[PDB]
Parts: sequence; structure tokens; C-alpha cells
Amino acid sequence: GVGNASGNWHCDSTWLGDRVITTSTRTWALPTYNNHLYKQISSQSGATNDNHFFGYSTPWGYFDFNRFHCHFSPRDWQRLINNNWGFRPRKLRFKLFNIQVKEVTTNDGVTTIANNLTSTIQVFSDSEYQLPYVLGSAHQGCLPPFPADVFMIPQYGYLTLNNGSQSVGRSSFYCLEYFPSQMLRTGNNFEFSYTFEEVPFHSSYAHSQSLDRLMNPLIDQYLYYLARTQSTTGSTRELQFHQAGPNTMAEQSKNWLPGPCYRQQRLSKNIDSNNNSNFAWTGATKYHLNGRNSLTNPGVAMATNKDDEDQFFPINGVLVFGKTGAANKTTLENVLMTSEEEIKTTNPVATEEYGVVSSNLQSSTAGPQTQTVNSQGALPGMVWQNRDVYLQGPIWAKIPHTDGNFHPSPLMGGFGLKHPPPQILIKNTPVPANPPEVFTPAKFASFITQYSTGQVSVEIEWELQKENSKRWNPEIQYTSNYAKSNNVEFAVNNEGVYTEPRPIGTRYLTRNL
Repeated sequence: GVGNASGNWHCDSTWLGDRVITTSTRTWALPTYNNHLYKQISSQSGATNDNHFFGYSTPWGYFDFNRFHCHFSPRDWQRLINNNWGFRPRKLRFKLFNIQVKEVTTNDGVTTIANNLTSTIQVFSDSEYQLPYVLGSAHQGCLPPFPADVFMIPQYGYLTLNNGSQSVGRSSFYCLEYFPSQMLRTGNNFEFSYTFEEVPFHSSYAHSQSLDRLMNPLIDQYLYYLARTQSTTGSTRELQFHQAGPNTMAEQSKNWLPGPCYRQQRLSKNIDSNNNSNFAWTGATKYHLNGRNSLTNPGVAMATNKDDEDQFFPINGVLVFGKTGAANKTTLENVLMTSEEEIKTTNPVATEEYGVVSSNLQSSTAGPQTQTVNSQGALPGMVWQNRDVYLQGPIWAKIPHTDGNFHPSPLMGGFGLKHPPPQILIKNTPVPANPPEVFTPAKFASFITQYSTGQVSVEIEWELQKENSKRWNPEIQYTSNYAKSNNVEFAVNNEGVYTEPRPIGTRYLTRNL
């Protein structure tokens, strides 16, 4: 009813062993988008060939909770990462309640808001995945990390096949009103459930060993390797074979290789150490698709740097978050950089080459020649780790429906799902203004300005993978600084603005490689 609440505020994180259920409730607002119209959108004429697009902006909004800070509080995230070797999402429950549709008159420079007890809102989940999926592109407009913050629902829109700024016959147009939808008045609520597919546990650990250091450092190998081609004490030719041992670990026979590489240019956090040119685009690592160059950002998972090089990062091979209050264009001091240095054990460094291969056939007259492999694809015997997930980073990405894929793990980091949580589209039902007294066939374009508010609750049940290490020495754990400061870490300031000072990964416990 009008005076009866259709739901309650559930914000909790219950731990049960091998299982944690996180429920987050947020207050949401929804404007009318596009004046209830579908608008064709395209890149401007002056846009570069690489930024051409064609698509449609709809009057619908969508709910996005595809970020770990939507469901995990910093304390909950700390509990997860400091005590578990892995985790994955198991169950999902979505609820929409306490809906209030409000009319706005905005007359004579003063806006008056009134309750509209008969207007409805249309809500539906694309459980059959018949709409373009957009909850996989690190877009803004998700649930605020802080439960007390109210957020504005983002406007739904999609892109289709384009030829420059034009569309081709293969381009598809989607009308969301063509789907079945549930209509909610102030007394109604919407609910639905979803089950995640069996997906691998996310690696919440770093390796205690490197791939090239898996041998016994005390015994020798029974296999021989060519140690010298020229005999010492003069320029004499002879094939010398040695058994590799502890002192020649680099020459030992191994069973595994580091993961695939797609090299990226290196930048220094000290500006004076970088080349004096604007190479953010020319020097960036890209891929070619239909005559378009697109950044490989963040690209294949690779170590951000090697030992003692924390001030170097790949040109575009690292996820970069914004500090609280940061603008859409800022400098290095106002952004937070993730570091994938934990995967140096098995992944190549993003800024270095994969290796060197022979590029010719040597002879008594032709000396050996080597070639640097700056991009190596999958090889047999390769092992690697995926990009680390972050509290403020994405959770899941839809796997493209294609004939083939290789290791369908999202490059931005998270879980790849063939049937991810369906998009939940929400819209304010149009409420026409007074029609003309004499019939006219012209399109109706007079609407009473309206918006909506409500509560949205998302409950995710995650399965925990328990650490079982026999490590004797204490582990590295995520912890907050104990030093005095003007503001508590992960809290509000004197202005009531919630802040996330730094990014938190998951790889603090360690596993044997």
C-alpha cells in the first residue's frame, strides 16, 4: 500500500566458513532520460577514424553493481584477502523496493516537487541476454562504496556496427519497450534471483617461488647442456657439455615457460626520466580491428615492473583509479595506480621482452644472430596468473559469444561468465500532459516531468577457498597504517565525503608454485 513499506534496509556481511554472504542496500534516483525518446547517436564529423561509432541512447536506466566496493566494505575486503586463497561468486539476489515517483513543476524559476501516487516504473531483467551487454566496460554510475550515499542511475545505451559515422544494414536497433516489463507503483516491489556458473576461484595469493627457481638448490641435474662452443685458452672449436647445478640455475632444463607477452612502453613516475615528447598515443601498445587502432588497456596480464623498479609502469598496462574528488583529467598525483608485481613469478614483465630466439643458421662463416620476441603468443608449457581484482575494480565481465576464445578471463580483471548477472533496466513510465481537445495524429511530446527514488538491495553469496599453508614465518597481510593522521583511512572527512585512499588487491597470502 501507499503507507506500507515494501522492503527493509539490509546491509550486512555474514561469514560462515567456505562462504560469505554480502548484502548491500543503497538509495537510488532515476531521472527521465531523452524525454522518453530513443535517439540515434554517432561520432562527430571531426572525430578521428579510431573513435567513430554508431549506436542508440534509450530512455532507460540500468543498475550496475559490477564493482567489489559495491558489496565489500574495506574491513570485509581485508577479511577476505588476508585469510583466503581464493573466492568466487555463487548466488545473487536483487530487490527493488520503496519506490516513490515524484512530479516536478519547475514553474516561474521555483521548482516544486509533489508525490505522484499513480505513476509507475518499468523494470525488467534481460535474463535471456537479448540486449547488448554494457556492464563490462568499467563505466561510472555503479552503487556507491559508502552505503549512506545516494546515486543517480546511469542512462542505458548501446553501440552497433558502424562504417565511420554511418550504419550498415547489419546494424541492429533495439527497443526496450518491446521486452516484457514489470510495472511498479509506490506499493509494489521487484525481486529476482540468479545463480553464477561454475567459475574458477580467483587467485587471492602470490607465489612464494619463481617459475625459473623450482629446482632443488642442492642437487645437480642429470641432463647436460651445451656450456661452451669455443674451448677456453684460445680460439679453438669444441662442444663442451656441463651438468647444470645450483651455480648454473639459469642453464637448467625446465618444464614450464612464462605466460604470453604483449610488450608495452615503460614510463617513469619521475617525470624528468621520461622522453620529452607526447607519445601517450604514438608509443602506446594497440591492436588493429577493421582499420581501427584500439589501446590494449590494460591488456594481457603482466608484471608491472621487476625487482626494485616500483617507479616504472607500462604505458597502458595498469589499471588506474581516480582519487576521491579527482577530475576526469588530472595528473599522476591525483590517481591511484595498481601494481601487478606479485605475478613476476610466472608472468613476463609488461615493459620487457619475452626472450630471444635464433634468427638464422650459424656456420664457420656466419655468426649466430638473435631476435628479441616483443610479442609471444600461447606456447605449450606456459603458465601464468590473471590480473588481480581490486576492491574498487570490476567483478565480472561477459564472455563474448564467439566460436572460440583463449582463456576467457577478463583482461581488466574479474570472472568471465557466459551468462553473467543479467542487466536490470529501469525506466519511468511516461505520463502525458493534458492532450488537445481535438484529435491530432502528431507524435505525443507533452509529458509531465517526473523522476523516481527507491531502495535497491543486492545480496551476493561467495564461496571461499581456505588457505592451507604450512609456511612457518608470518605472512604479508593487508593492514591500515597505525600512525596518526588527519583523517581515518577509508572514512569520511570533515565535509562528509567518503574516500578510498589507495587500491587494495587480493594477493597477500602466498602459495607454493
